[PDB]
Formats: sequence, structure tokens, C-alpha cells
Amino acid sequence: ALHFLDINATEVKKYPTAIQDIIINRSFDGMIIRGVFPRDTMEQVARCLEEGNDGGMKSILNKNEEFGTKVAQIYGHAIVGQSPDLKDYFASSAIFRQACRTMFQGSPDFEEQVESIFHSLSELPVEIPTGPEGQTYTPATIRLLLEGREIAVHVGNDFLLMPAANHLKTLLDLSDQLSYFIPLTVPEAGGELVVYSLEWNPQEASKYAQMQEYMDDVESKIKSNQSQSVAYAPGPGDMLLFNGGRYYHRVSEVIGNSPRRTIGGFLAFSKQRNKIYYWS
Amino acid sequence: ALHFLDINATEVKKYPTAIQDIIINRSFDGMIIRGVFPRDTMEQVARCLEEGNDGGMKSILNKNEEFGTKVAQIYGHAIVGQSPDLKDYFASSAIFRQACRTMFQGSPDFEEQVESIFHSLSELPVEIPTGPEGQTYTPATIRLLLEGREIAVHVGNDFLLMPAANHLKTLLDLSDQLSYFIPLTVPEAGGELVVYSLEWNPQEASKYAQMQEYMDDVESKIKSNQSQSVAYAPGPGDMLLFNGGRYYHRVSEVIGNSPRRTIGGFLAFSKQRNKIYYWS
Amino acid sequence: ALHFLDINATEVKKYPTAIQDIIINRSFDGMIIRGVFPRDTMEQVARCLEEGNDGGMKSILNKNEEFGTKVAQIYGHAIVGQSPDLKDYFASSAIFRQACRTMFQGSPDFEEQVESIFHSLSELPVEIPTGPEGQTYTPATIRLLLEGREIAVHVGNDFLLMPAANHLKTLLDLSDQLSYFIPLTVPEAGGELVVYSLEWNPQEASKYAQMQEYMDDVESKIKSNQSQSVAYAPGPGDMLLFNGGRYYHRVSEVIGNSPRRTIGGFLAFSKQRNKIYYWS
Amino acid sequence: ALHFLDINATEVKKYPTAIQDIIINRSFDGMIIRGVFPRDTMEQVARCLEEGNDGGMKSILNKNEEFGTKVAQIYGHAIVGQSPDLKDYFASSAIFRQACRTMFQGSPDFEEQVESIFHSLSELPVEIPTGPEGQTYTPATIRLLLEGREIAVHVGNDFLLMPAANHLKTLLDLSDQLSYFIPLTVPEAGGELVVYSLEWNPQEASKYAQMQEYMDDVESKIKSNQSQSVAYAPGPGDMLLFNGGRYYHRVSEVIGNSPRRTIGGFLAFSKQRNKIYYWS
Ligand SMILES: O=C(O)CCC(=O)C(=O)O
Ligand SMILES: O=C(O)CCC(=O)C(=O)O
Ligand SMILES: O=C(O)CCC(=O)C(=O)O
Ligand SMILES: O=C(O)CCC(=O)C(=O)O
Ligand SMILES: [Fe+3]
Ligand SMILES: [Fe+3]
Ligand SMILES: [Fe+3]
Ligand SMILES: [Fe+3]
Repeated sequence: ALHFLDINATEVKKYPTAIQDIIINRSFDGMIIRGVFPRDTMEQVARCLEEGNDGGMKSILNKNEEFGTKVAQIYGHAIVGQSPDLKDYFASSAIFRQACRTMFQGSPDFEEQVESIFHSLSELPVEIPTGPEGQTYTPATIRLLLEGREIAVHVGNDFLLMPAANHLKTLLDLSDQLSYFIPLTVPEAGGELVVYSLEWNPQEASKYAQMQEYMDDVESKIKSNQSQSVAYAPGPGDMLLFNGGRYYHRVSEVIGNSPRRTIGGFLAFSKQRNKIYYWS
Repeated sequence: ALHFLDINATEVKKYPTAIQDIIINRSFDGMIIRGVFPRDTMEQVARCLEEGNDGGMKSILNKNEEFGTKVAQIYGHAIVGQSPDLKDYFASSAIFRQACRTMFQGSPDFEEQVESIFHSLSELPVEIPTGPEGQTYTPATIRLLLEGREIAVHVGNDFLLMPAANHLKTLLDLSDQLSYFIPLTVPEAGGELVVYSLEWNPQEASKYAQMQEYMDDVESKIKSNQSQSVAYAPGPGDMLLFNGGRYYHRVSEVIGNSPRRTIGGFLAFSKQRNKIYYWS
Repeated sequence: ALHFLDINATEVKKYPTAIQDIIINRSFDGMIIRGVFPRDTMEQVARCLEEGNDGGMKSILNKNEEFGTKVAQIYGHAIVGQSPDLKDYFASSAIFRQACRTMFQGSPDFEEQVESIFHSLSELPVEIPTGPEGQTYTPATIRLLLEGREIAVHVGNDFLLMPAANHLKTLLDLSDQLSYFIPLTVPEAGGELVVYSLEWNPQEASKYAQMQEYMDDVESKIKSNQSQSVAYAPGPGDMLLFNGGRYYHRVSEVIGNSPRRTIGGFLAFSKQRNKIYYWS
Repeated sequence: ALHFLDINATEVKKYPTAIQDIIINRSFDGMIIRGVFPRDTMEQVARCLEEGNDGGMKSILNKNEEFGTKVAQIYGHAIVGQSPDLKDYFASSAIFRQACRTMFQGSPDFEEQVESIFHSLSELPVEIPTGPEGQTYTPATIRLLLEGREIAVHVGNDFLLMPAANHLKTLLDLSDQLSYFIPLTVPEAGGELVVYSLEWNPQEASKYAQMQEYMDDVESKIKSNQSQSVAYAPGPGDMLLFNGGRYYHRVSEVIGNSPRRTIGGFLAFSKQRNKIYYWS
């Protein structure tokens, strides 16, 4: 995958076509924007969580008990895997927006930082979606991978077929959706983003029990031997931004004591490609 | 290879046994210390070079058109591969030290920063080697990889068999030597450190033309269907520290316009293992 | 010339107006400061050179066989007669500053010593010029006159019309510049500083091919019966400091085996006469 | 005059024939031995005088004029121009020896230093003459030139025709006598030794009233135009040693406030050239 930019956050202005290029033109596949947040910012935010001085965010922590101890714990309600009503999603999302502003102590505030990055890369306005009759979506979600845990293979564009999506399908240009995330703490080893070469293909994916078996099965029947995969491990405060709507991806198993705290969501164009919408 | 720590530079204090461990105990193979330098420092240093406002360092740049256009250009003379006199090495090394101190505007000074990091990791004293007749070795070297170029496969401990080494072998405990480097600028793609599992020794290394096709053997050497490799790409200000004395390694071909500027050298114990020596 | 003080370096404090006096008021013409350096220091420094234990200085020795065996060899690059770039000047100056500190083993360090003398004589601060893009100028230069050789007539203030001067002219008050030098070894005979009574006169000097013929030609057309000259021969560690910017001068042919080794440079005021600048 | 050595006191050992050479072979004319005494010693000795903490030497100071303000004040009796009895000479000579040993505080003792120097230069024993009836001669004499004063022209070898000499003529090999002196303090300008090229010539000297009009008168009658003279100015602790017995010589008029304090005497071979005698 030509998932390549590894850009200094500073020179982000040099790519005012970058989002349009990944989604629509598909000329490249993702970016690594280095230093979107100060490593200091990330360590104090990551410390708030670890103790409890967190603007009230322990109160939306959804350790995912009965999915086994092999998928990620997660602060705030992730819109993926929600009842199509969105009762509790719109609810936790307000808590998240507030508890987050607190923790970042405006040095620099999470939401505005991310917005200017997305702004500079698209040159369109950036908004978090307003719900049907005024609720707020959440701009992002903090994922917690404890040692041993991992996030399994999945694709962005399956969300377009999910009933919870039904509101946003009315707001969004139904292009590819992008993923983005910024690490608060990194693990000692592993726990790296792995993007597969293979594109969005629901028809053939569904015929497998667990979707990793689809990735494996492909990697046998394709035996050229380039590699089908490419893996990154962005450090604290480095943003990773990519066409996760299109490409199958995952996170490696976390090695060693220290967990992988990591905040982010998704990102896409809107109906008539005017605003840039970013949610989770 | 358990080339694994990915530590935040801040908590470098928690590992005061770390260097002895990589070299002497071989209990693990390397570290990535995140944020040894402020991203801000790294880009202004990189701007100084790129412009010319460089404390006079342009006068020791060695573009190596002597070797075809696939090896790195390099500021200051790297001690590896010099006539045993070290005349032109000791000279350029004096220029390096001043121009380098200059460029960092003591915010924070290169020699001082790196020294405290190596200190915290050993709790031994850290010194730059003084030459036979009072000269100075250079503490490091700025390597410049232009688009298309690369660094070929090699091992640190071959230096121990080299003529230019003859001085230091009197100064060093002849254990493993470590490599270390800090990226000033990162490329768009590629140009990543790849460390191979294959260890240092003198025998069948001698039997070739030379050495990337020692990563001939390397792969149909092994396999079950292992990894002979591990690959890293540290961002601006992130230090990479590893037992490159022991394991064969290289740097990927740099892809894309912007070049891979990178400052660093090597690192080892001293005759009766008290102070820690670091040079380039 | 009232080139007269022959002061014991000790009582140098008694003349805190001295530099302002020679340069600006021109109330007297120069000093001989006896014992700025220990005779022990001068013999051990000169022995480091003579052998090779020189902190790496042999590598900036510029024998000038390109000019006939009529002018002096010289360690380090003298700023006079340089391309206006100062690329190789600034480079050697870095080397010089290092090898010099080394050789003096801080007993007492060259730069520190010299600075305190210049300090006491002006009561202004003393600095070595930092260059346009962060380089260092050389605080001094070691001159080597072998037996038979000599230094030809010249004036300090021509440097003001030289293109290599273009940087410092922005830094200096464009007063007269003074010379200073301290003998490491003295020759058996000859090799003495000869300062002529004649003042700086570029227009009329330029009409001569060899500038000595200007000194001769004047000394015929003037014949009163005083003397036009005054000549000195300071022993090891004796500093000679005088207005060589204003007056024509030279060094006699060296007689006898032992060469005339001598370290020194020039000395001047700064733009708005605060700081004292000294270089070579 | 080949009055040339300007040797470092250290390497005085390299010339074990030098005294025999100046006196007997007349192969050269004199030496300047740099650093016989520490500048530190010289100024603390000079401070003792200037104050009064002088081991009692004020009691042999002969402010001298009886003779017009033409010649120098002088501590102790100089043997030249004495009653042939030597009663008052031998008496002041005892005083001088004690106050002098005193003032030097054995750091290094005057007699002992000078003796080792004369020793290294002859490889003969060195002694101060014991008088006829057990008295001592003085090893040296401290001369004091105040501002404006000077020493008139003279030759060493007239002393041989003087009645005050009659004793030593039984002691000395009647070769040439050398003069020697070491400055304790130097004046601001002038007050330098001038040795003329002209040799010892009593018959023709005696015909002039003032011995300078013999020097002027000669320098007119064979007007070629090299120079007939040579002039020296040794700093504190530098010894000047030369065949002043043979050549007419003098001291410049002292310029400026600070006087020219200076200790020294003469030096010659002994009857059957074994021992080296030195007195004043
Ligand atoms: O590592 C994360 O925070 C999530 C990775 C992922 O699957 C995504 O890009 O949404
Ligand atoms: O990245 C660099 O600066 C050179 C890499 C290398 O060969 C080393 O670390 O020893
Ligand atoms: O003797 C020297 O070192 C140089 C003399 C000279 O020309 C100067 O005073 O600058
Ligand atoms: O400076 C002196 O001590 C006197 C010089 C002199 O005439 C002598 O050497 O005897
Ligand atoms: Fe995802
Ligand atoms: Fe290497
Ligand atoms: Fe000069
Ligand atoms: Fe005399």
C-alpha cells in the first residue's frame, strides 16, 4: 500500500488536496502526521486517565467484558455497534466532548487541534455531526489495549451497511471514510497498526466466520511474494490518517506491561462535498 | 529479535541497567526512546543545514560520489573506514563539535542531551574519546540519504577488525558496540532501519563479493516461516539505540522527495567497564 | 615612535585607559608587557609543536612555498589575504581554537590569559568575533620563521580595504587595529620586530611594487639625523602590543638554527566602542 | 658584533664551551640567557629594596654624585675606581653578600643560581675571589638608574691598568673579562645596553677627554654604513653575558618614571685557567 507520507505536522499546509487525494482520487493511501500534539500534552492527558483527574471520564469507560479479554477496552460509546436509535451514544458523547476539553486544558484543546489539521489538508470547513434533533456525536474515542490484547481485522466501509449508520448516510457523501488516531501512550513492543493490501469486499468477507480467516486465506492463494501488508507504530502525539474505509486493518498484540492508550475516530466528506465531517 | 522497548524519554530514569543489559547480558536487543529531542529543535536544526546558516558545517560535508549514487552523503568524517592515522578524521571532528554545538543553540545542546540519556541508562560516566595526542573524536555524524539512496547491510563489530580502530581498542572493553541515531528529518516513505536476526562473526562472511547478498543465505537459511527481520522508523527527535554491533542491519531505500537527515554514531564500554564511551 | 611601556604584566592594572590611549588618543604607540605567560608554559607549548603532541594542530600548518622562501610558515589561516567567503578560514579557526586549548593544558589557557590582559588595559569586555552564520574567528595564529626567512614590510590598516574584511567591518569601530604577539621560542639573533615611524599611507605606498622600496625611498628623502625606526626583541612569554594598524612594520631575517615561533593576532574596538574584539 | 645567542636558560647545558669561546677563541661575542631568574623572584627582590625590607642593604647604597647627574646610584662598592687598599670595598662586600642572600630568601639564592649558570657554560668550578688577608670580594653590585640618568661609555679592560686591580691580577688569567647583569626592574623606555663594534684601545682612548668623543670620532672617520653598534634590553630575570672587557659599551638614558634596577658584575678565567672567578 502507498500509505506514505510521514509528514512533519508543520508542513501540513503543503498538502491542501491531501484528503481529496486519498478518498476520491485514491492517488495515495494514508499519512503519518508527526507531532500533531506535544509529547508533553499526551503524557499529562495519559496521566489524568491513569489516576482519576479526568473531567469525569471514568464514568463512560466500557471495558468489553463479554467479548472476551482479547478486544480493546474503550472510553465513550463507539458508534459502530450501536442500536440504530442511538440513545446512549448521543448521551456518552456529550460527556466525552466535555471531559476531553477538561483534560487537554486547552494546551492545545483536542478538538481544535485536530480540526485545523483536517482543515489544512482539505481546505473545507470541519464539523462534528449534529444528531437528528440536536444531539452531538462524539469527535473521537479513547481506546485502551492492555498487555496481551489486540484489535482484530475489520473494515471501515462495512459501517455503511450497519443500521446505526442510518442517520449519517443522510449527511455524508457516501465515499470512503478515513480513520485517524493519535497515541497517548505506546506499548513497549507490538501494538502496531497493520494495513492490508486487500480492498473492501463484503460479499466475500461474510463467507468467513471470523474475518481474519479471510485475510489469511487470501495470503495463500496470492502467493507472489511481495507482502500484502504494511505496519506502522507512530509515537506519542503522532497522528496516523488513512483510508481505513477501503483497506482491511488491525492492531498487533500488545507486548509488555505498558498499555496502548490511543484517541481517535473517523472522517469523511459531506453529501455535496462541502464540509468535512469527523466523528466516532 | 527482542529489539523492544519503545520508552518515553521521560521515563528513561527507570532503566539504569539498560545499557549493560543489551551489551553484556544480552537480555534484550535495543530501545526506542521517544522525545530525546523536542520536535521543534529538530526542524530548526534541519533548517540550518538546509539553508546554510550552519555554524560552518558545510565545509565538512562529504557527498560520496566516490562510491556511486546509492550510499549516503555525510557531514564530518565517520571513523569507520579511515587510514589508521585519523589525521583528517581528528580535524573534521573538531569542526563538527563546534558547528554542531552552534546549530543546536544550546536548546538543548546535542552532546549534553545524549550524554544524560546514556547516563541514565547506565549510571556510569559518559565521555567522548580523546585521541593519542590530545585530539577529539567526534561525538556523532549527520547522515544524509537522498531519494533513491540507501545504506547497505553491515555489522557494527567489523570495526573492531579495522585499521582506524587501532586507537580505541586500547580504550574500549572489546564487548559489543551499540549504534544510536536520532532523525532530524524523516522521508515520505522507506528509509527505515531493518535489524536482522543473523549475528556477528568472521568466517563465511569472508567468502563473498560483498555484503547485502549475505542476506542471501539469510532467508532460505532459516525458514520454517519465521521473521529474520524487524523494521523501525523513528520520528523527529525519537532516538533509536540498538546492538548493531551484534546484528546485521541496514536502512531502506529512501522513497520520495524529502531526504532522510539523521544524526548519530556508536557507543561502548571502556577497558575496565567504568565510564561509557560514545563516538562516531 | 613612543612605542614605550615595557610594563611588568603584573602591574597591567595600572593602565586601564591604555588601549583607548594608543588607538583613539594616539597619546602613545605600544607596550611591551613582560611575563604575560610563564617561560615554562612557552617552552612546553613550543615543545608540543616541535614534537607532535599538539592536540592535532600539525594539520593546519600552511607552509607557504607558493610565495618563495621569503615569507613565514604559519599554523592556522591568517584572515588577511583570504577570499571574501571565509569558508576555509572559519574551518581552520575551529581546529585552531581546539588544538590551542589542548596544548596549553590550562596552565594558563591561552585565550583566558590574553583576554584578561586586554581586559585590564581597556576595562571593556573582551570577545572573539562570532561569524556571519555562527562560525568562530581565530583568537590568534602561530607564526613560524625558519632560519634565513623574514616577514616583509606591511601595515595593519590595509586590511580595511581588503574584501576578506567585509564581515568584521560591520562589527568593528573602524579605528586603528592593534597587533599583539607573544614569542614561544626566540631565535639566536635577528628576527626582531621593527616598527617604522612612517604613518599609514595607501595612496603613495601602492605606487611601489615591493613595499620595502617605499620604506627606503622615504628614508632617503627625509634625511635629518634622528632615526626613522625602533626595534624590539621580546623574550618567551613577553607580550608585545602596539599600533601596527597605523605604522609600517616587519620582522628581521632570522639568524641561526633555532626558529622564531610566535603566537598572536590583532585587536580592536567595536562599532559603538563597548566590547573589545581580538582575532587573527 | 656576533653578540648573539638569546638562549633559553634551560638549555644553558648545551654550551659547555661558551665562556672559553667568548674569552679565548673570540669566536663570538656574548649571550642573552633568558629566564635565569623567575620574574616573580625579581619583582619581590625589587620590592624589598624599594620598601626597606632589604636585609640591611640601605646601609651600603652609594648615591653617586660627587660626579654630576651623569652616572648611576649603586648598592655596594664597585671595585673599579677604588683606593688600591680595598679597605672599604672589602667591608661593603661583606655587607652586600649577607643582605643579598637575605633578600632572595633562597628562592633561588642569587649566588647559587648565577654560579650554576657560569658553571654550565664553562664546566669549570666557579668562585668569588677571597682577598689577600681573608676578606671577600662582592659577587655582584646593584645599579640604580633614575629617570634621565645613564651610564657613560667604558671598557672592561681598563681595570687591568688600574691600581685597585693589583690583587686580582695575581688571581686571574689575564685574558678578557666578561660583564654580566640581570635586570630586576626595567624602565618604561630606553636604558638599554649598547655595545660598540670598536675594540679595546687604551692608547688612543686616553687622548680624549670624555670617552664618548672617541666613539663619535671613530664613527665618522671610516664612513661605510653598516652599523657599528648593537643594543639590547633584557627583561626581568634575563641575564645578559658578554665580552664587555673587549668592546666599548654603555647604557641608554632612562626614559620615564620607573628606574632601571639591575644586579650584576664581572667574570674571568683564573691564573692557570681552572676555576672561574666572578666578582664586582
Ligand atoms: O488503534 C486504534 O485506535 C484504532 C485503529 C482502527 O481500527 C481505526 O483506525 O479506526
Ligand atoms: O541511520 C543512520 O544514521 C545509520 C544507520 C546505521 O548504519 C547504524 O545505526 O549504525
Ligand atoms: O611576529 C609576528 O608574529 C608578527 C609580527 C607582525 O607583523 C604583527 O605585529 O602583526
Ligand atoms: O646595567 C648595568 O648593571 C651596567 C652595565 C655595564 O656597564 C656592565 O655590564 O658592566
Ligand atoms: Fe478502524
Ligand atoms: Fe551501522
Ligand atoms: Fe602585522
Ligand atoms: Fe660595564
